[PDB]
Amino acid sequence: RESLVVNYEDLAAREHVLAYFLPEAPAELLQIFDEAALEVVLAMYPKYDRITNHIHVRISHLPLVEELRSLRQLHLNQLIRTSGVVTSCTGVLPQLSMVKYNCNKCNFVLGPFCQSQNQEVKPGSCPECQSAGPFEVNMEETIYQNYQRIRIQESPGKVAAGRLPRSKDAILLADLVDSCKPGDEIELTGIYHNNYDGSLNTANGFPVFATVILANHVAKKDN
DNA sequence: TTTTTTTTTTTTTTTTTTTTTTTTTTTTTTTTTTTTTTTTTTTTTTTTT
Ligand SMILES: [Zn+2]
Repeated sequence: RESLVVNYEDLAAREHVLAYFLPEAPAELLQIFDEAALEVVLAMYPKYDRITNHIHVRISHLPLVEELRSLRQLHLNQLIRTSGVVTSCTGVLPQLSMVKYNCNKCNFVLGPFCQSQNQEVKPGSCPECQSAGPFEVNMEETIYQNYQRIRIQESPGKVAAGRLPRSKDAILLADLVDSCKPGDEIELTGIYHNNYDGSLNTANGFPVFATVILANHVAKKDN
């Protein structure tokens, strides 16, 4: 299952310093948690390392829940809990995860590069023939991960008298995909994320930033 | 006219500079085209007393 759900209540109990740090810097703290859990699991099941070589630490019951309309730039790069209704949901897409390239000048397979969520990986030279020239994804030696983009609006009951429901895009990755269906009311925990390529720099108008939530944890509220 | 020292002076290169020649080289935007909606202007089947 490659997914380890850690409650926040008991993490704030046992180790409150981490629980203070985690909302402020969730990317790094979550990377640390993932690697620590991975090696704990390898200690417990040494054979298990052939399976997925990565443990996803999900975090539950994060105390303070901000609703979709109250999200601000104060919340940028922070772990938030919202709640809403899934309105749209792409199919599971295959996203480059550890991507190998072909130098199509000498056919050398450029070594595995980690694909981050906020920047297109582009190699420099190839290490053999030193061509800056064109590369192509080697799709046989690349590994991918499941990617899904959902849209979540505010619950219509939770919307005030004269006001429209606001919606956000969230990104489900690799173990979270297909956990939501349109019309589901979910509790979404994730990083309120700004900095990938969403900035209206293209003279279309104001220099505003589009925002997404890197989902960390999805709780479906139903039977 | 036999012996003998300066003299080049042609041949090896080497330096060595100055000049001309050689070698190298994808990415990123934009745009047309196609296929869609969508409000509006008709126009073609519906029925009555
Ligand atoms: Zn090459």
